[PDB]
Amino acid sequence: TGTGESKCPLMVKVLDAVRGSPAINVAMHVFRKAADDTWEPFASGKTSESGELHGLTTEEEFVEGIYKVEIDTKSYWKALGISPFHEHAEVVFTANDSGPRRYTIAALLSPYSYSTTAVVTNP
Amino acid sequence: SKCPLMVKVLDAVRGSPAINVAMHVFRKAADDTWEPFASGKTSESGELHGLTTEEEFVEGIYKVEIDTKSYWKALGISPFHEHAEVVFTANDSGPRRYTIAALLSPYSYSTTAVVTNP
Amino acid sequence: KCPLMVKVLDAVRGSPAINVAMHVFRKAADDTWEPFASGKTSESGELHGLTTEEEFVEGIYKVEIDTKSYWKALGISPFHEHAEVVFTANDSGPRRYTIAALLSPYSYSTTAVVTNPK
Amino acid sequence: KCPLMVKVLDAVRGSPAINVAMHVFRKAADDTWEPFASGKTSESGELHGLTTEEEFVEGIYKVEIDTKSYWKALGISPFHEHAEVVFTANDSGPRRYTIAALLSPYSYSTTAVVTNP
Amino acid sequence: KCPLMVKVLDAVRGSPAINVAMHVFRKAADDTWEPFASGKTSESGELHGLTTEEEFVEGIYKVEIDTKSYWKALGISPFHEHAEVVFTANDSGPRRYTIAALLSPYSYSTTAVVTNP
Amino acid sequence: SKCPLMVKVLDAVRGSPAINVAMHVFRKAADDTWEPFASGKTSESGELHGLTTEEEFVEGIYKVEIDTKSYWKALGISPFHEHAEVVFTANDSGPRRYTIAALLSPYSYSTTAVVTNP
Amino acid sequence: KCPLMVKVLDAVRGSPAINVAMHVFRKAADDTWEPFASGKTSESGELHGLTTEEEFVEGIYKVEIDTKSYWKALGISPFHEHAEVVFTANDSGPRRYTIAALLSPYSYSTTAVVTNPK
Amino acid sequence: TGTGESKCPLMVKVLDAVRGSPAINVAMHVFRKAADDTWEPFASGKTSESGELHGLTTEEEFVEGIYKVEIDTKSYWKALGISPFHEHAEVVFTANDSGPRRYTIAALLSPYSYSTTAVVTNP
Repeated sequence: TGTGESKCPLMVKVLDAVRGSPAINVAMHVFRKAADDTWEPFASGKTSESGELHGLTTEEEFVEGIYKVEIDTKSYWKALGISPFHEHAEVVFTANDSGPRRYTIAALLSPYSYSTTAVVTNP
Repeated sequence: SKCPLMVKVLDAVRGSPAINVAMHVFRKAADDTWEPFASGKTSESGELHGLTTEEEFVEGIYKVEIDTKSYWKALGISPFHEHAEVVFTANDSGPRRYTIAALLSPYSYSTTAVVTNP
Repeated sequence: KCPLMVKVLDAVRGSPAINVAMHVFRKAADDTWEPFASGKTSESGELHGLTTEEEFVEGIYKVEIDTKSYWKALGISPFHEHAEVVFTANDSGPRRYTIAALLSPYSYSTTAVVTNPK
Repeated sequence: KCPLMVKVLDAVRGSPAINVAMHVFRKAADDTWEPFASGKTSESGELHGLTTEEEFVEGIYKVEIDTKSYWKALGISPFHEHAEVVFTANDSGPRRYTIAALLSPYSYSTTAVVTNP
Repeated sequence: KCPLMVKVLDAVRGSPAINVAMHVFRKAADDTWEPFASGKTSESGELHGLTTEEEFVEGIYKVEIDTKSYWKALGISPFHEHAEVVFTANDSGPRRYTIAALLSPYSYSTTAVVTNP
Repeated sequence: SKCPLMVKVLDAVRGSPAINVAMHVFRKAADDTWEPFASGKTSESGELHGLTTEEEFVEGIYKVEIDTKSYWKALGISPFHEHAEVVFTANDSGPRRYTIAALLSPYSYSTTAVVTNP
Repeated sequence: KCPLMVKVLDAVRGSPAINVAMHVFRKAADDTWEPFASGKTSESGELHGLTTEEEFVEGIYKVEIDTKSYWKALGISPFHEHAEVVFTANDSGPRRYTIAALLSPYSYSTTAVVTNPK
Repeated sequence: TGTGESKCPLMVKVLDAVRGSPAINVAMHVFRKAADDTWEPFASGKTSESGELHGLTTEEEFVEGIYKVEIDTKSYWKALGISPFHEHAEVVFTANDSGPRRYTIAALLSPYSYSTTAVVTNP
């Protein structure tokens, strides 16, 4: 724990609906809406063997703000030889607000359909 | 026909309707068993129109079974689910129009409903 | 013919998401998002023909659905700021795209049906 | 090793669905549904320790999720009577199954994640 | 000074009842309900500035609260069609009336606080 | 009698059932007019049994007008409300048992409904 | 004769509050609370005969309803930890005590129905 | 602003259902649950001319804990010359948790009945 590494107050889990297994090595970039309305690169990384992303931020760097989770669905499908639909699966939301909170972004991937859900815990 | 019940099956892999999918509609009897109500395959549109009439679709518990296994297996894909089952109490508060959407992938399905008040 | 059709549905009430705002944008040469078309969803959650077969050209399109405002108007504070659908249209030639959106306060699903015209 | 796991989520609330009744059924030789297990989802909407690798055998399994009891307690009249997951388990060696169910009053989605131990 | 004030609360969520339509009427000599005020509650679930001590005259008033739409918009099926508050106002001189409402899908409570200016 | 519509009236000031309260039950007509349905006065238990029968109490929008003004003035008290109104849609999804409770105070009142599935 | 009845209701479902635990106590001379009754509500949501006219003596009584576990077991995060009704019973001759509680996650209402015995 | 005095993150509004006016100068005592499950005195203030309570705590002292709000309904009705049912009306809850929040406690009094409500804000 320091300045945005290892704590787990935000986890992204990506699944493959076609294969019925976790979506591994999916590129994704977490952004943060700056006062000048533009997106500041917050976190960068790929999904593990479990199809998850751990310790993206600390309970100190993950402050109140608008976040963009850009999941690279296209490169996942194109690597499997599939011509999909979306350029990327995007998730835009306001974080913590009431107080420090835990977030899980689940994304169910099909080439021509994506399903995104948020699950909130009470820390 | 009056289309008071509509079933639309879609393929989430192809990004097009799921064609020639076997689906059987049933109705729960007094002895808690399933009585054969309807039978039909999905058209070019991936829809099933003319399932039942306005008066034949009486109040009861309906079972819409979509044979997903046969659909995926006839493409060379061994799927997870044997089928997809939609069980719901119909009309209940008088006659209503039902729209059932099914979005399939080998290891996942999603069923939705839209109830119209005529 | 309607080359782009957008349907929005409410998973909570089981009905079309009426009067939802969708702002369509096309990726310009300088990689900026240029306003293409804006509109509200009908009583059927259908955004009937936003564009012509000629206006809707080859390019990366962004369909931004304001779900936050749909939910907030209904007394619900949703998770998402909006729903995004970013795709590449008319790459291989003219095509008929049908975007289906399914909304719940903390979950959304966007599915597509692409077809060869006529 | 936990061969069967069931997760239930609330798409409206954005939280696990708690105390939802799930009843597992194995298919018999005479095409009838024999019971297997019963359970209300944990605070995590999870249902761990349902079966054992020895108890989990070659057959067609049914998973009944009482979505109706869930929505009705919340003051909501849902569309579905329940949600049904019907699948053949361990037809080609023992495997680890995770059944995920995403619920909304008038819509539900079910996905399966299979991994070899 | 604000003569007529309406407050509406959500007993289920524990927060003000926002975007709740209310229409106020006044009984006419011909026993017909004449329009008086019409406004959808704000973030605070409160409704002020509906009248002036001058416009708010003698007669029987009706405060029709559209609780049904409020609950239906949440996907909740309520019991009541609405909530009526029928009362005689300013009979013995002008009075300051606060009309509070507490809503639950199958229950509503309405209380009144009268102040002498 | 069958008791598909019950009305219990309680005194929050006295902690006793509201005895001799006048109540008039109405039913909405096709012309949006309130047609008289039943008219009784609360018992020693503050209740009203024998208002209607399961078959007579058909689907529709019902109005239960509770004469609180008569009740509080008979005690010397100056009440706020002219009455306590209860407007609801009865049956719809088959015959249902209804129990309308009313807690009375000079300047407050609360209605609660207990719907049972027979 | 039933000298103590506890009726618990659900203002969200409009049904009796099923399987609510309530513990009754009687304040001792040292102001400590002695156990009197404990039982979870039935399908009726009512809790009759928690005592006899003999056991139920003069004193300050505490009816504690576990509203938190009721709501959390339904999947709702409520406001209050519990709901406590405290009162002096049979102080001026034995009476018939009826404690009613109406439950909403962030609100509760309690009433008293004191009747002369037999 | 100090150690639980002037900020406004907790109010107690008490109404009279008999008179139809705010229940004026009613006794009410706020407590906080200690580690040994004992009730420690926190605030003792009577309802104003508006039947409200202000000057109870700061955002500083009002910390994650269980709070007991005891309304003396018995003394209010007896002062009026009525023999009420309830010994008191008690509100027991957990405050802040996620983040520091504003809590309004509404109370409606009748000699043999009481209705209590909670209104929680965004901070």
